[PDB]
Amino acid sequence: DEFEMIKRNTSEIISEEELREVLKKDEKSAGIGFEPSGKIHLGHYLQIKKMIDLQNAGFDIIILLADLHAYLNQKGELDEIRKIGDYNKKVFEAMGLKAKYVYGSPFQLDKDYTLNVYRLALKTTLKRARRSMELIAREDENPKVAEVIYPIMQVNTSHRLGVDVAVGGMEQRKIHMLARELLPKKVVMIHNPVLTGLDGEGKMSSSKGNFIAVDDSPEEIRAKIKKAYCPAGVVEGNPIMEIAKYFLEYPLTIKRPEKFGGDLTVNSYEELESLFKNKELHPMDLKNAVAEELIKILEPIRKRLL
Amino acid sequence: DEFEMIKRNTSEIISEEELREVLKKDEKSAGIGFEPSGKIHLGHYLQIKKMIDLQNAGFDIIILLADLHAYLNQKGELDEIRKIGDYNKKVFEAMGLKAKYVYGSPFQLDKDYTLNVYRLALKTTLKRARRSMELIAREDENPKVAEVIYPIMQVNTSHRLGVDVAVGGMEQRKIHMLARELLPKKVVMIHNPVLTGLDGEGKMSSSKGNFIAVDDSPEEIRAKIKKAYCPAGVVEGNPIMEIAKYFLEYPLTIKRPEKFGGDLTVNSYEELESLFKNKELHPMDLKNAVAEELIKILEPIRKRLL
Ligand SMILES: N[C@@H](Cc1ccc(C(=O)c2ccccc2)cc1)C(=O)O
Ligand SMILES: N[C@@H](Cc1ccc(C(=O)c2ccccc2)cc1)C(=O)O
Repeated sequence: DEFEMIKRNTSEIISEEELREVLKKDEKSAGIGFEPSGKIHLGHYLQIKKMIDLQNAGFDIIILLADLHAYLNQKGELDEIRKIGDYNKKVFEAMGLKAKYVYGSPFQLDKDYTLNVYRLALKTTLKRARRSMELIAREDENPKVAEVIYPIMQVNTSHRLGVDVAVGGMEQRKIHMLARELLPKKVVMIHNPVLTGLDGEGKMSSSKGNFIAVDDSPEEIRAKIKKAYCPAGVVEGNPIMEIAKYFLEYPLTIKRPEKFGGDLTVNSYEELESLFKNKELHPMDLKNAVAEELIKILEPIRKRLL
Repeated sequence: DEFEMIKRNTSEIISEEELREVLKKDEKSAGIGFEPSGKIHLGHYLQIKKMIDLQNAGFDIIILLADLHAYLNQKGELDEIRKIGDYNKKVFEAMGLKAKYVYGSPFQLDKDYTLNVYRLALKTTLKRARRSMELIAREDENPKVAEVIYPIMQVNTSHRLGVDVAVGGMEQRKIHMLARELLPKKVVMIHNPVLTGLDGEGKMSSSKGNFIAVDDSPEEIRAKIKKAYCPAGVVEGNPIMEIAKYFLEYPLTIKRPEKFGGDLTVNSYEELESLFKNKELHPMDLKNAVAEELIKILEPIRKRLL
């Protein structure tokens, strides 16, 4: 159905009941926000892919190019941030996402919007605010006041934009729980899993350089996956297995030499999971297959950006 | 001279050099802000008296009825706060202060003013911000985000108002130091001492009920001073001695029975300080004299409010 179609590959939906009530409505909107990023990676793609699922399910899509938030989170100057946001819009369009793209500053600095921010600041403890920025705040030995304004700003935007569904990675859940409590109208939160970095040490990040950009070249992709963390029989924290699960189409024909078993055909990721977990599928073979399928996947996108 | 006239009874002037440069200018402005208070006490009077000193010295006076700050500091709703601010203006006018009175919200919610607040939030650490609100923040077991917005708001207002001199109690110095660092144009800070409460346990405060309101009745004043902390020979932390120092005119004729030494005439507070410190002047006699002089002082003000 549509519900499960949307539920597929998500970490959680804050209230599947509320989401069912939403699917009944004729006009429904889903929204996601991104601090403009210099490089758009699989992490972003995973989420845009999810926005497309919702769109296919009749949701109007709202993409917030969060320039003010990025400004508050030390990403630089607004106009500079604004141009990177511009580029992101194109990469998002290149991914096949037809939607309403809006910057945050045009309305996030409005007289009333601000009074609402201060109203929320009166009900948001500093400890609660600091906690929600743990996975989002730019690393800083001397946390700025801006760090705690950021979360309440995100909450006021959810109010302003008035979407039925808000999508984001699991790292956004605390700011989302905060909004669930502070806001009068409860919005459904769809949380996407956070991909692991290629080296498997942490989560995939634009600043940690452990990602695969959607416009990376075929050679770059092959080289990135080749060096990627991928222990035989290990699925948890295996970035390569995550890519197979979140981006690959099945049945998947893992091509390999007869000398090693010959071409293998997997009808589902779960099946691939078994084969790899039971060490019947070798890392090098998993990689070559993921790398080639991924390249095909991203090609259309890279072509458009070029 | 004018300098010392302004320096009289102040705790500190952040840069007496800068203050001298200011006195040379033809047009100079001095400003002070108050979170609207239900009762205006000696603490406020001390500061308005100081604003008048500056006014007599050719300064244009700006009085900020800080409704937004009070809102941020949990004083209630803006309109309610706005009406108490209205009443304060009259009490201030009743004190003989002719000046420009402005609320903060009319300009503190402006698009650019807000972006400037966020700019400042990017250079103000949370620890630095928390520290400046130690003597100002409303008591709260769960510090709100609003607490740290307050200080940067005060700093942006100093920028906006563009006064040459900013006046306030010593409890405001950390927020003032913060402004000295963050702002491009350095404004002179004149800090007034903080009066001790009548019970001598803490500082005089509108919420601690240890103050003398300028419109208190003669009977109320007499009764408040009678019960006031005032150890014989002790000057430090003696609220009664502070009142004699900051509000009384000299020579001061301390009236008392011949049975106890008869009427005494002191030509200066310093002299009074000696007499009291050397236990030659009794607390009860100090009180009766301060109480009667204070009543005369405030009378004009109380009459006008009635
Ligand atoms: N916090 C996200 C960026 C972000 C997400 C969401 C928001 C919203 O307030 C929003 C957008 C769309 C719908 C509802 C709410 C602003 C900014 C990040 O770390 O990149
Ligand atoms: N913090 C003060 C109130 C306050 C003082 C000063 C200000 C200003 O920003 C200001 C006013 C006038 C001039 C310069 C600066 C705002 C609010 C209090 O505890 O009551």
